[PDB]
Amino acid sequence: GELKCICQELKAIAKELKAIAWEHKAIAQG
Amino acid sequence: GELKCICQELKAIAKELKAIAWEHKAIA
Amino acid sequence: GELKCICQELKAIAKELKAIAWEHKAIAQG
Amino acid sequence: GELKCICQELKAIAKELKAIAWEHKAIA
Amino acid sequence: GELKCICQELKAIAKELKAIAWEHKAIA
Amino acid sequence: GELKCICQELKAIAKELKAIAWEHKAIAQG
Repeated sequence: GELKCICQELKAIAKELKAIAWEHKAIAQG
Repeated sequence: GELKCICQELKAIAKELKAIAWEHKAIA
Repeated sequence: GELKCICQELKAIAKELKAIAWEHKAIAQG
Repeated sequence: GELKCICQELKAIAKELKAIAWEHKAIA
Repeated sequence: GELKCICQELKAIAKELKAIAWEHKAIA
Repeated sequence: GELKCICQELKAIAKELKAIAWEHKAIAQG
Protein backbone atom coordinates (compact mmCIF):
# COMPACT_ATOMS: atom_id res chain seq x y z
CA GLY A 1 0.00 0.00 0.00
CA GLU A 2 2.90 2.35 0.70
CA LEU A 3 4.29 2.32 -2.84
CA LYS A 4 0.87 3.15 -4.28
CA CYS A 5 0.66 6.16 -1.96
CA ILE A 6 4.15 7.26 -2.97
CA CYS A 7 3.19 7.06 -6.65
CA GLN A 8 -0.03 8.98 -6.04
CA GLU A 9 1.60 11.77 -4.04
CA LEU A 10 4.38 12.22 -6.59
CA LYS A 11 1.66 12.69 -9.21
CA ALA A 12 0.21 15.47 -7.06
CA ILE A 13 3.67 16.98 -6.59
CA ALA A 14 4.35 17.01 -10.33
CA LYS A 15 0.95 18.63 -10.85
CA GLU A 16 1.59 21.48 -8.40
CA LEU A 17 5.08 22.15 -9.74
CA LYS A 18 3.66 22.49 -13.25
CA ALA A 19 1.13 24.96 -11.85
CA ILE A 20 3.93 26.92 -10.18
CA ALA A 21 5.99 26.87 -13.38
CA TRP A 22 3.09 28.19 -15.47
CA GLU A 23 2.40 30.91 -12.90
CA HIS A 24 6.03 32.07 -13.00
CA LYS A 25 5.88 32.28 -16.80
CA ALA A 26 2.62 34.22 -16.60
CA ILE A 27 4.14 36.61 -14.06
CA ALA A 28 7.20 37.17 -16.26
CA GLN A 29 5.00 37.90 -19.28
CA GLY A 30 3.49 40.82 -17.39
CA GLY B 1 8.10 1.71 8.88
CA GLU B 2 10.28 3.65 6.45
CA LEU B 3 7.93 3.25 3.48
CA LYS B 4 5.02 4.49 5.58
CA CYS B 5 7.10 7.51 6.61
CA ILE B 6 8.00 8.22 2.99
CA CYS B 7 4.32 8.09 2.01
CA GLN B 8 3.34 10.43 4.85
CA GLU B 9 6.05 12.99 4.15
CA LEU B 10 5.24 13.06 0.44
CA LYS B 11 1.63 13.80 1.37
CA ALA B 12 2.83 16.79 3.37
CA ILE B 13 5.10 17.89 0.52
CA ALA B 14 2.23 17.78 -1.97
CA LYS B 15 0.10 19.80 0.45
CA GLU B 16 2.69 22.56 0.85
CA LEU B 17 3.31 22.80 -2.89
CA LYS B 18 -0.42 23.25 -3.49
CA ALA B 19 -0.40 26.09 -0.96
CA ILE B 20 2.55 27.69 -2.76
CA ALA B 21 0.82 27.23 -6.12
CA TRP B 22 -2.35 28.95 -4.96
CA GLU B 23 -0.29 31.85 -3.61
CA HIS B 24 1.29 32.37 -7.04
CA LYS B 25 -2.20 32.31 -8.56
CA ALA B 26 -2.73 35.45 -6.53
CA ILE B 27 -0.50 38.30 -7.76
CA ALA B 28 -1.10 36.88 -11.25
CA GLY C 1 20.14 2.23 6.35
CA GLU C 2 19.25 3.88 3.05
CA LEU C 3 15.48 3.85 3.59
CA LYS C 4 15.89 5.46 7.02
CA CYS C 5 17.91 8.26 5.43
CA ILE C 6 15.28 8.71 2.72
CA CYS C 7 12.55 8.99 5.36
CA GLN C 8 14.61 11.47 7.39
CA GLU C 9 15.46 13.71 4.43
CA LEU C 10 11.86 13.78 3.22
CA LYS C 11 10.90 15.00 6.69
CA ALA C 12 13.39 17.83 6.28
CA ILE C 13 12.05 18.58 2.80
CA ALA C 14 8.45 18.75 4.03
CA LYS C 15 9.62 21.07 6.81
CA GLU C 16 11.35 23.53 4.48
CA LEU C 17 8.45 23.59 2.03
CA LYS C 18 6.08 24.48 4.86
CA ALA C 19 8.46 27.29 5.80
CA ILE C 20 8.47 28.50 2.19
CA ALA C 21 4.68 28.29 2.01
CA TRP C 22 4.25 30.32 5.20
CA GLU C 23 6.73 32.93 3.95
CA HIS C 24 4.82 33.33 0.68
CA LYS C 25 1.58 33.86 2.60
CA ALA C 26 3.30 36.39 4.85
CA ILE C 27 4.68 38.23 1.82
CA ALA C 28 1.25 38.32 0.18
CA GLN C 29 -0.33 39.72 3.35
CA GLY C 30 1.97 42.73 3.09
CA GLY D 1 3.87 -0.66 -11.67
CA GLU D 2 4.46 1.68 -8.74
CA LEU D 3 8.22 2.00 -9.32
CA LYS D 4 7.61 2.86 -12.97
CA CYS D 5 5.11 5.52 -11.90
CA ILE D 6 7.59 6.96 -9.41
CA CYS D 7 10.25 7.17 -12.12
CA GLN D 8 7.86 8.87 -14.54
CA GLU D 9 6.60 11.43 -12.03
CA LEU D 10 10.13 12.33 -10.94
CA LYS D 11 10.96 12.96 -14.60
CA ALA D 12 8.07 15.42 -14.76
CA ILE D 13 9.15 17.03 -11.48
CA ALA D 14 12.69 17.54 -12.76
CA LYS D 15 11.28 19.07 -15.95
CA GLU D 16 9.11 21.59 -14.11
CA LEU D 17 11.93 22.60 -11.77
CA LYS D 18 14.17 23.29 -14.76
CA ALA D 19 11.44 25.53 -16.19
CA ILE D 20 11.20 27.37 -12.88
CA ALA D 21 14.99 27.71 -12.71
CA TRP D 22 15.22 29.24 -16.17
CA GLU D 23 12.47 31.71 -15.26
CA HIS D 24 14.49 32.90 -12.26
CA LYS D 25 17.51 33.29 -14.56
CA ALA D 26 15.41 35.93 -16.24
CA ILE D 27 14.78 38.91 -13.93
CA ALA D 28 18.33 38.28 -12.64
CA GLY E 1 23.84 1.57 -5.19
CA GLU E 2 20.59 3.21 -6.28
CA LEU E 3 19.17 3.52 -2.76
CA LYS E 4 22.39 5.17 -1.57
CA CYS E 5 22.17 7.61 -4.48
CA ILE E 6 18.55 8.40 -3.64
CA CYS E 7 19.51 9.10 -0.02
CA GLN E 8 22.39 11.36 -1.07
CA GLU E 9 20.36 13.36 -3.58
CA LEU E 10 17.52 13.89 -1.11
CA LYS E 11 20.09 15.26 1.35
CA ALA E 12 21.14 17.79 -1.28
CA ILE E 13 17.51 18.62 -2.06
CA ALA E 14 16.75 19.29 1.61
CA LYS E 15 19.84 21.50 1.80
CA GLU E 16 18.83 23.64 -1.18
CA LEU E 17 15.26 24.04 0.06
CA LYS E 18 16.56 25.28 3.42
CA ALA E 19 18.65 27.86 1.56
CA ILE E 20 15.59 28.96 -0.40
CA ALA E 21 13.53 29.13 2.79
CA TRP E 22 16.04 31.36 4.55
CA GLU E 23 16.11 33.66 1.52
CA HIS E 24 12.33 34.11 1.73
CA LYS E 25 12.72 34.89 5.45
CA ALA E 26 14.65 37.90 4.23
CA ILE E 27 12.39 40.33 2.33
CA ALA E 28 9.69 39.33 4.84
CA GLY F 1 15.71 -0.16 -14.28
CA GLU F 2 13.22 1.88 -12.28
CA LEU F 3 15.55 2.57 -9.34
CA LYS F 4 18.28 3.80 -11.69
CA CYS F 5 15.81 6.25 -13.23
CA ILE F 6 14.72 7.43 -9.79
CA CYS F 7 18.35 8.05 -8.82
CA GLN F 8 19.03 9.90 -12.07
CA GLU F 9 15.97 12.14 -11.84
CA LEU F 10 16.68 13.03 -8.22
CA LYS F 11 20.14 14.14 -9.35
CA ALA F 12 18.46 16.44 -11.87
CA ILE F 13 16.06 17.71 -9.21
CA ALA F 14 18.90 18.51 -6.79
CA LYS F 15 20.67 20.32 -9.63
CA GLU F 16 17.71 22.55 -10.49
CA LEU F 17 17.00 23.39 -6.85
CA LYS F 18 20.60 24.52 -6.41
CA ALA F 19 20.16 26.71 -9.48
CA ILE F 20 16.97 28.17 -8.01
CA ALA F 21 18.68 28.75 -4.66
CA TRP F 22 21.60 30.57 -6.27
CA GLU F 23 19.21 32.70 -8.33
CA HIS F 24 17.29 33.73 -5.21
CA LYS F 25 20.54 34.76 -3.51
CA ALA F 26 21.57 36.71 -6.60
CA ILE F 27 18.19 38.46 -6.70
CA ALA F 28 18.45 39.37 -3.01
CA GLN F 29 21.93 40.81 -3.51
CA GLY F 30 20.48 43.30 -5.98
